[PDB]
Amino acid sequence: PVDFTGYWKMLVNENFEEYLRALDVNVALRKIANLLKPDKEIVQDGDHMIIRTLSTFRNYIMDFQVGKEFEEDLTGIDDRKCMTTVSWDGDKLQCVQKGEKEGRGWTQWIEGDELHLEMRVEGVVCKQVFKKVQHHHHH
Ligand SMILES: COc1ccc(S(=O)(=O)N2CCC(O)(CO)CC2)c2c1CCCC2
Repeated sequence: PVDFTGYWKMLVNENFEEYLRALDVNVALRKIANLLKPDKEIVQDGDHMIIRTLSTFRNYIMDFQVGKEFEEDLTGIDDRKCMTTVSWDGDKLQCVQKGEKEGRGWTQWIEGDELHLEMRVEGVVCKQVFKKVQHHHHH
């Protein structure tokens, strides 16, 4: 069984500017966000999953029950809210974010020491890869 618990450091962030543009993030804020290399701190506790995206600019925290649709507040990302469901798809974790934007969601999986995160909106695809790490720092 797949367990995402751990601390993960960003290695690559591919096509993030177009993903942000598709979310209508303003130009000045895209400049800031494109420089960020956030960590992921994940705790999988039964079906309760916490995914913290940690950066020097701000943190974005997801805290949900797998399988249960919830109102996700993305105010700090693109000023939207979505009805979001995160579910298992075999060994992958799928997120569908229903809202104003078509085809918004993400897929997360592990390969070896890598956390893979593919983020999608309106036919744009952004791919991030993080490496599992062990030196922890307070947040
Ligand atoms: C404008 O500032 C942002 C825009 C997008 C992202 S982000 O795309 O890395 N981010 C994590 C993945 C997801 O949760 C997927 O829905 C969206 C939010 C983030 C920020 C600022 C701080 C942390 C991350």
